[PDB]
Amino acid sequence: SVYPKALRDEYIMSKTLGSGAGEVKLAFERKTCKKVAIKIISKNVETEIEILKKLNHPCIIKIKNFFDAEDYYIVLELMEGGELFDKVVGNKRLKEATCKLYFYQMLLAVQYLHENGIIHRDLKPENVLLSSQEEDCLIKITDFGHSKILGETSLMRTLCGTPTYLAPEVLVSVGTAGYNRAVDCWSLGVILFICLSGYPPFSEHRTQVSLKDQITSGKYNFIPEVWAEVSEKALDLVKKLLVVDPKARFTTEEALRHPWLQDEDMKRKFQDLLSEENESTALPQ
Amino acid sequence: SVYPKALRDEYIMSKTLGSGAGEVKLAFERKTCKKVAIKIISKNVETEIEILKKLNHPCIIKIKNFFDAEDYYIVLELMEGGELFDKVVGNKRLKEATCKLYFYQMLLAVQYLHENGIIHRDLKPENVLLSSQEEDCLIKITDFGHSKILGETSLMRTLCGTPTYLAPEVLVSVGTAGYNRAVDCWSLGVILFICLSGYPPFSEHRTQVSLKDQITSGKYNFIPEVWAEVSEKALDLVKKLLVVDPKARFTTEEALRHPWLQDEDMKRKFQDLLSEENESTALPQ
Ligand SMILES: C/C(=N\NC(=N)N)c1ccc(NC(=O)c2cc3cccc([N+](=O)[O-])c3[nH]2)cc1
Ligand SMILES: C/C(=N\NC(=N)N)c1ccc(NC(=O)c2cc3cccc([N+](=O)[O-])c3[nH]2)cc1
Ligand SMILES: [Mg+2]
Ligand SMILES: [Mg+2]
Repeated sequence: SVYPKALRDEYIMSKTLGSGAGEVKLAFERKTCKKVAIKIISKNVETEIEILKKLNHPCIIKIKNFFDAEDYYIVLELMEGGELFDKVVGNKRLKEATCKLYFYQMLLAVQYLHENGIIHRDLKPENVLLSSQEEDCLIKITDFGHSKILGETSLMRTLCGTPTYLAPEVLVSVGTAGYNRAVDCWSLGVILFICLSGYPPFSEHRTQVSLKDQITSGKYNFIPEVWAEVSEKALDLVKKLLVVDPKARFTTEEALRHPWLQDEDMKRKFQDLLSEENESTALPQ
Repeated sequence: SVYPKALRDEYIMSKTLGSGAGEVKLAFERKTCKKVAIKIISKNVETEIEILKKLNHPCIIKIKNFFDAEDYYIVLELMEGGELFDKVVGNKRLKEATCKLYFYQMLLAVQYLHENGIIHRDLKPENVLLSSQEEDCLIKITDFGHSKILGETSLMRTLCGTPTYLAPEVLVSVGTAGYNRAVDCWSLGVILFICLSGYPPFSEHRTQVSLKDQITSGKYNFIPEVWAEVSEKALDLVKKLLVVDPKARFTTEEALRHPWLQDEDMKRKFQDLLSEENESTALPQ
């Protein structure tokens, strides 16, 4: 095949940066001669695009352009650090400090999603991009292919009338409705676990308990020797996110107020990284 | 206000037949001089229309025309018998035979919906229309405003991968997923109860138990004197439909195989009514 003409008109395509199940290419925008990343999706991408066009957060990827052709082409800012996945694969592990910097940003991103009525639903190291190859860098969450937009539910509409003809299971669902965002907090819990320890909390490696039973019981694989070097505060947060009951699970707000994230140096590094990214116009006064 | 010009072009509007929360008018189609009903909905109606345009069953209302103007206008076949509601209101009750004829048709309709991946979600006497003012008549289910189209779920897509990062509540939901159609079977249960007895199974009339607790416990209001005259087979079916566990609840197939509906005279009256409705072209042989 060839790249679509409208893409070629605006961009020169270059080397592969990565591969999804999917592919990411380096490209140069002709107008500016600056590097961009182009995600190719083989044929609800257009509504993922609409979601991402309306979100404005430094820790969420921004769409620069979009082409709907033989395949989809999504142009975004280059994230030269690549995926978080590559930093944690093969039992590699990040310093606890670097974990905290990254995780803080993930929480800010996800908090902003949930405030804006969006649930991501596929948070994982593959979908966290690093702005640079330096350890202290900005991260951005990507891939909104599984995301969902919260709004008025069928349930809410049902509850407006009298339940003369309404099934008991609908009434029972009221106790737990409206906590779908908590699935993101679980995933974040799993991400943090992996970042701090270099291994997954739930996996079929050297165990006879099924992955499903591990997850539904909440019984993560704790190896103390790996964790000895990790703070108690870090592990405490992990434990409040990997809570099986979604109504009891920490929200992003609760996580951000956790002792582990009350870290003024970390928050300085983040603010410094932000201003560094920014290329501001002159301002009055 | 005035009726839209495109409606006026094709139809002469006449008297009110009824009122929703909503209104139904008598109209005459100019081309044929024949009577039609026009439902007015003050401003997902257009997709309700698309659902009803693709369904083809004698016990489901057919759309003849549609106008999307200041309000929505939906043209359909006249159902001169009106709503089932009016036959059961004020503790009026139908002969058990008439209940069976009507209910059989409701089951056929709902069975056809569920076969076609549609759940109605608002089955009630108000949404059952009678073709004539005779007791032995055809019925049609109407009002697909709350309906939902079944198809590949997010759940199914989630289960295709590995649940490394997946929340326990999603895995727990697998046990009960795919039974949303059972809400229609519950409602049918409530409709049948009302038809046979002339009173609602669950209501706040002369009780201290909340409507919600009545429904979730499945503890319907049984008044034996009202029921003495009703068969045991009729009440048995009622009980298999008003089953609180949606996985145990009778499906439309199970209901149709129930002893109460193994009634050859009833099924003859229905077939006779069908052929009577029909105005067939000549056929080879
Ligand atoms: C929106 C989206 N996917 N949406 C979807 N699959 N439905 C999406 C998914 C992944 C990305 N990934 C990248 O931009 C991305 C991956 C990568 C790896 C090494 C190096 C770079 N880089 O930019 O230098 C990379 N960028 C970008 C967008
Ligand atoms: C599709 C629909 N509603 N959809 C919605 N509200 N979202 C809908 C709702 C109700 C009806 N009702 C009738 O056609 C209808 C009600 C009625 C009462 C006395 C007499 C007649 N009649 O036709 O002689 C009646 N027809 C027809 C359509
Ligand atoms: Mg994905
Ligand atoms: Mg309705």
